[PDB]
Amino acid sequence: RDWSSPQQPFTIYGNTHYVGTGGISAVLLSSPQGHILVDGTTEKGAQVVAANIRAMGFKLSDVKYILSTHSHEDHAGGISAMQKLTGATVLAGAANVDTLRTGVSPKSDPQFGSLSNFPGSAKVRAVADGELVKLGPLAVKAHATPGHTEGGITWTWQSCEQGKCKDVVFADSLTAVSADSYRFSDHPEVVASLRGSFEAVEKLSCDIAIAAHPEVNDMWTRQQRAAKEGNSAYVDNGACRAIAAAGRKRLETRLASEK
Ligand SMILES: C[C@@H]1[C@H]([C@H](C(=O)O)[C@@H](C)O)N=C(C(=O)O)[C@H]1S[C@@H]1CN[C@H](C(=O)N(C)C)C1
Ligand code: NA
Ligand code: NA
Ligand code: NA
Ligand code: NA
Ligand code: NA
Ligand code: NA
Ligand code: NA
Ligand code: NA
Ligand code: NA
Ligand code: NA
Ligand SMILES: [Zn+2]
Ligand SMILES: [Zn+2]
Repeated sequence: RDWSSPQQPFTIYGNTHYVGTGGISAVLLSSPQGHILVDGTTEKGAQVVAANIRAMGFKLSDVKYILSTHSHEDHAGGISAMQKLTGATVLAGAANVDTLRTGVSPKSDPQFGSLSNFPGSAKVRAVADGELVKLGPLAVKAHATPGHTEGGITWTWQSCEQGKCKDVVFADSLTAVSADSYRFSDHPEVVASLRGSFEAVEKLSCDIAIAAHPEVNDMWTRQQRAAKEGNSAYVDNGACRAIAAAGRKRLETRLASEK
């Protein structure tokens, strides 16, 4: 379950399909009028993602949007390649747009000094908090969830099976991690951002959460359960509350260690 590892794709619920690697989530939200891809994994992982979308029966050329959670190599490293293979437009939080274009995270990132650059993407555009991304019958809402990066977005939609619908959340990372030289206690905008994001995420309507690092919401344990119990295994309307609580815990542990 390395970041670039192959992973057989699978449907989580309705038109929501996992197409990521063994280590990094990516989701295809499908329709007859074309598809939305959330995240690209790594540069090497783009070849996995692309094969996975085809394995689920879909054409790359029908992927119209690529939505970015945030602009680090593990989630975004494959976006450029995917953008070239699909022709899609890439959508991201305002403050991450320049990072996706260049593949270089800025000094405001707590991990600056320890991040690896990744390929820059074409066709990157900003979305605002609350904004809807529409494609045919698809409707995906952007929620600003800054802190791990300034432009982090958590994306939400509804998927249905014969009219039984669930609220699905692709949860951006909420983790306070840094370079050795970085003190969170000196950076109030990042701390405030993280706290506001924990609050936003724990309030989301959230039947199925797919975390950017899938194991954050126990994806693989859930998939193993689904073999027997079906896709109810992915459903847990407390999962966004749990991702938020873990984020909060990680930040409070860190602030205490900095005293
Ligand atoms: C530092 C991490 C990782 C990246 C990394 O491993 O370098 C970094 C670029 O940000 N990505 C991260 C993120 O939260 O998006 C964070 S924490 C994440 C949650 N549990 C994962 C883990 O512990 N693994 C060994 C896979 C990593
Ligand atoms: Na694969
Ligand atoms: Na489908
Ligand atoms: Na994993
Ligand atoms: Na590109
Ligand atoms: Na974003
Ligand atoms: Na950024
Ligand atoms: Na661009
Ligand atoms: Na961080
Ligand atoms: Na259930
Ligand atoms: Na978390
Ligand atoms: Zn990251
Ligand atoms: Zn990550």
